Amino acid sequence: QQTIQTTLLIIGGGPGGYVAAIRAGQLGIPTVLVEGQALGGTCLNIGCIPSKALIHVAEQFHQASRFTEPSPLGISVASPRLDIGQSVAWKDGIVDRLTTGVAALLKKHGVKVVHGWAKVLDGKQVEVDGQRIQCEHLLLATGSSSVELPMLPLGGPVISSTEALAPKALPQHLVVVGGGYIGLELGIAYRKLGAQVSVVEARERILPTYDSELTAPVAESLKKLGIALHLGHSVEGYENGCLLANDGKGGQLRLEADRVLVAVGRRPRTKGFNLECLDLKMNGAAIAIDERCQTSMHNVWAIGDVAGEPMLAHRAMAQGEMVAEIIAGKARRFEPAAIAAVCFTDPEVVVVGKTPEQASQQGLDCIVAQFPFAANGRAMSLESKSGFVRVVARRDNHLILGWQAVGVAVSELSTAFAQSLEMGACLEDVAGTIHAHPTLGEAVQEAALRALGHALHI
Amino acid sequence: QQTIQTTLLIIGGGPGGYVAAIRAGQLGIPTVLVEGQALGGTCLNIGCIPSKALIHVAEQFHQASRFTEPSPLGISVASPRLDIGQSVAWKDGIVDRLTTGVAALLKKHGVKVVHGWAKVLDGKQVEVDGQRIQCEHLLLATGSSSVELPMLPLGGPVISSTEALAPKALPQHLVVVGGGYIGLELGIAYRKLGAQVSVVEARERILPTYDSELTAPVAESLKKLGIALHLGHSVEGYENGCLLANDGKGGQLRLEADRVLVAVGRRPRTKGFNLECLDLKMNGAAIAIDERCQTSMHNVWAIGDVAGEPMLAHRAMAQGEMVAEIIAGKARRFEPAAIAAVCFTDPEVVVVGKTPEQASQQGLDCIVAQFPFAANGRAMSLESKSGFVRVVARRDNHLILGWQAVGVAVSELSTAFAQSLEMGACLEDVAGTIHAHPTLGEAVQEAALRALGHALHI
Ligand SMILES: Cc1cc2nc3c(=O)[nH]c(=O)nc-3n(C[C@@H](O)[C@H](O)[C@H](O)COP(=O)(O)OP(=O)(O)OC[C@H]3O[C@@H](n4cnc5c(N)ncnc54)[C@H](O)[C@@H]3O)c2cc1C
Ligand SMILES: Cc1cc2nc3c(=O)[nH]c(=O)nc-3n(C[C@@H](O)[C@H](O)[C@H](O)COP(=O)(O)OP(=O)(O)OC[C@H]3O[C@@H](n4cnc5c(N)ncnc54)[C@H](O)[C@@H]3O)c2cc1C
Ligand SMILES: NC(=O)c1ccc[n+]([C@@H]2O[C@H](COP(=O)([O-])OP(=O)(O)OC[C@H]3O[C@@H](n4cnc5c(N)ncnc54)[C@H](O)[C@@H]3O)[C@@H](O)[C@H]2O)c1
Ligand SMILES: NC(=O)c1ccc[n+]([C@@H]2O[C@H](COP(=O)([O-])OP(=O)(O)OC[C@H]3O[C@@H](n4cnc5c(N)ncnc54)[C@H](O)[C@@H]3O)[C@@H](O)[C@H]2O)c1
Repeated sequence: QQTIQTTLLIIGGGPGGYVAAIRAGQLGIPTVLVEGQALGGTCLNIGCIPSKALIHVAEQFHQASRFTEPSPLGISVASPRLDIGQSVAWKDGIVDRLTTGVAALLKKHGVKVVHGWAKVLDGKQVEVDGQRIQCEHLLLATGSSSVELPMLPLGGPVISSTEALAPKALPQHLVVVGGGYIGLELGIAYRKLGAQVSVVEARERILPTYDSELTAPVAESLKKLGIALHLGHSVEGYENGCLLANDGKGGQLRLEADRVLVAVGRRPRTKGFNLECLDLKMNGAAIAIDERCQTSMHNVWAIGDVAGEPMLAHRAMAQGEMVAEIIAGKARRFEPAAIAAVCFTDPEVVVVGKTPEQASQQGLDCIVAQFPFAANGRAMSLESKSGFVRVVARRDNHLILGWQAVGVAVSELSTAFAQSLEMGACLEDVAGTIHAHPTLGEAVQEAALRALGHALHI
Repeated sequence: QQTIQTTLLIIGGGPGGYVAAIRAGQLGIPTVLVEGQALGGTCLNIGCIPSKALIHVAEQFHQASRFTEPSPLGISVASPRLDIGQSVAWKDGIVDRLTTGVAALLKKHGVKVVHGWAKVLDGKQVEVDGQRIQCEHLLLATGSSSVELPMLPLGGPVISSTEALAPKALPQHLVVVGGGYIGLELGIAYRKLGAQVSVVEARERILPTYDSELTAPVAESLKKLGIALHLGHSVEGYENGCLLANDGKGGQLRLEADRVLVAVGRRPRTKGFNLECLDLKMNGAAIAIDERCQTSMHNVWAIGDVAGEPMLAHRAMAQGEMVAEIIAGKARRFEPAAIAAVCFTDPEVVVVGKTPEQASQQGLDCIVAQFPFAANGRAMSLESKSGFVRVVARRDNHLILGWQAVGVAVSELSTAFAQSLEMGACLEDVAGTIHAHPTLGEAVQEAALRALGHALHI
């Protein structure tokens, strides 16, 4: 079998990879992508789309479940049933349509996609199931993997995200080790589907990265939903039919769980393929990269999760397309104004830009203003799930530094938050924009009116 | 009873009125508001909040109704029941909380609110149930009323928006004369609640203000939903238990309906109170106003629906606050970049800024690009209801002139569309902003990438 020889070789075919490919095919750089498993990556096959699609079928099961009890809406139904086989078959069709479509556009722009795992040989060649492949620029987009707990190997009963996104039956009591977006999005969805759920988390609170003002609405819904919340506890074992966790000094807890879901973090995928043969500078578990996504070895490039830093899909998609353009001549440098973060928890949290905390750390004097959804008509049409919108701005020129929001159907305000920040808006431009009634985004205009000293509905 | 004497007198206590009040109380102008009926106006009591809240309970009844038939989601329920008394009681609580809150803020900023109808005496005094009231600036915010059909007086069986927002029972077959947002939002909601529905409309198509590219998704859902659509027909009568409509030359149609809902338009409220005693220039059925919302009689001001022009709440709210600031000294002029329009139809249409049509009329050369939701992951998690996002930009400097979108849960993209337009964004700034995955607003970044020549998922 003979040498394939290209200009751009990309290791990995998830978000970062297939968009570095598609734009390099588009820009006309000879490109080849290696992909061990299936295209789209973690996002399309066992992340992004299958989680948000399970969350949706969990929401529709929950909403027809509440109508067995009296509601102020006057709707009543008997016998809500969920046999998750079909929920999963549904989920799988969607993943299918989307991987298919990524092949189509990779064919369309003509990049050669070779399957099998790639063992690196040097910063120029690679061996994929026998055939060597050489290139001028190597782009690594190997991704990330889930951290395993030493006394709690995955296997059967201990599943990770990947298997939680794939039941053939649902648990009687599921325990969730880790109270970050993966644990919470999955825990809430397991509870609405009908399983009992407890979240065990080793810090003060759920979503410990985020302040308590913001995170507090989510906590209250888990507590409303019947999801126990053993904070301050760390997990030490699972004595066959029972889980044991301890709180630091001396606390107990024997939770009889028959499914545990470790969702304790994500590590850069740097091992198992010969990355170690190369002189690459590191940043903990991840490859160090400069603002041009290049490693310490010249024509080697890293993007997405392997570069650690914020581990999200749109970050990878946006580093891929930028690398592609730099190799093709265009002068670029990844300095976004912010990378929007969204958690599809009930309620949803959205953080885009600086939090108050962060603004203080960097030594800024801030106007921080908030407008709640209980004073919002749209929110009330929607049975609310109260939270608020918060704005953070420079007290001297009102240049907005960040945006955070908590509430029902808030995820789509992120588009607005990100673009206002990409443009360099001040509170004034946001406040002085007519926002349409009745929408949840009226709260964004009012949270900016309040910072300025003149809100109308609070 | 004695002369109340103020600086600013406001006739009408709906959106335009109570925000002209609240900001004039805030700015400290002696202010009094007259209000015949109840605060908040048409929006809060018989428009905005009660329609969107009935649409929501119709959505929850429909979604638990579909689960009697097989779904790919695997959820099943028996016996969906809706006795609308409770849906309406629910609706009424929300309207209640919101009117209450408007009183609170009007008390808080100390404006005197006097009830009863006001008969104008001159452009300075008014008589409200006996007591005269004088002032320096008169602001009229009398609103709008629904056009009645001459051979079809309202009464019983012929209801208008106001009574459709208030059943004690639902119709067996409801016919809807008018296929604009009121008729369609209400028709779809009557159908999901379980009533049979036909829309009769005198033009080529549903939402005749809007182009067929955009409006076509809605049409297809009405047709999917079982809502008959007699376009080209005009209504001539209702022979007690049957409706008759004709199509222009000679066509028939005898629809046996036992409820008809005329939703044939909205007229400025200029009559019934002595507005006619004043020298005001007109613009058809509405008061003519300049960019400072002032009438042809100096310290007389008009806002909202009485000024006709686009008949929407956020327009009124934003004219109110601007008048208040002009009277208090600040130099202003209402020239928004656009007034966002939203229809809570299934699917939702959102138009913000220039349509292609409009851009051609004004003689502009345009890039018009579109990105659909079938190529969008978020849309698929959501069972889609496919439509697209469209962008319109100047072919010479890519300055964005407008934004339109059709689809499920699209209403919240309006915040983004409006602010990007208020800032003067070009396609580039939108496209070069990291949008979060998986959201419906990824379609907004891609529709801008496509206009530029380089989209990634289409
Ligand atoms: C449950 C879950 C939910 C998530 N939800 C969200 C979300 O909603 N939004 C968000 O932004 N982020 C979310 N993420 C983020 C996460 O999906 C990443 O952001 C995204 O997958 C990163 O893409 P990447 O470029 O690093 O590659 P990955 O998708 O990790 O894929 C890299 C690919 O490289 C392949 N590979 C690696 N080495 C080789 C080799 N040497 N040879 C051949 N093939 C190889 C792998 O098989 C893999 O498919 C989620 C993650 C999880 C697990
Ligand atoms: C069913 C329906 C749905 C709607 N939905 C939307 C929507 O979702 N979004 C949107 O933007 N628009 C919507 N509208 C728009 C519409 O509500 C107007 O935009 C809004 O109500 C306009 O406010 P306004 O200032 O003109 O006053 P109005 O709300 O019309 O109220 C004016 C007030 O003046 C009072 N009044 C008049 N004359 C006197 C007098 N001489 N003395 C004392 N009192 C008097 C009246 O009693 C009235 O309450 C909807 C309308 C309807 C009917
Ligand atoms: N790991 C990284 O370097 C990194 C970087 C950026 C973003 N992230 C995000 O993290 C995701 C993977 O995990 P996550 O969503 O849970 O986030 P995470 O890594 O922030 O959270 C893991 C949670 O588990 C908790 N925990 C640890 N050990 C525990 C134990 N033994 N018992 C109980 N609780 C324990 C931790 O305090 C933490 O709250 C990735 O998809 C990515 O989006 C990770
Ligand atoms: N009337 C105005 O000057 C004006 C201005 C701006 C916006 N609007 C909006 O219109 C709303 C009120 O009505 P709408 O939503 O139906 O909008 P609309 O006034 O645009 O639509 C009324 C519809 O009924 C149709 N029609 C007229 N007579 C008919 C008949 N006899 N038989 C069958 N069809 C007939 C018309 O073609 C039209 O499509 C207001 O709340 C406002 O938001 C009105």
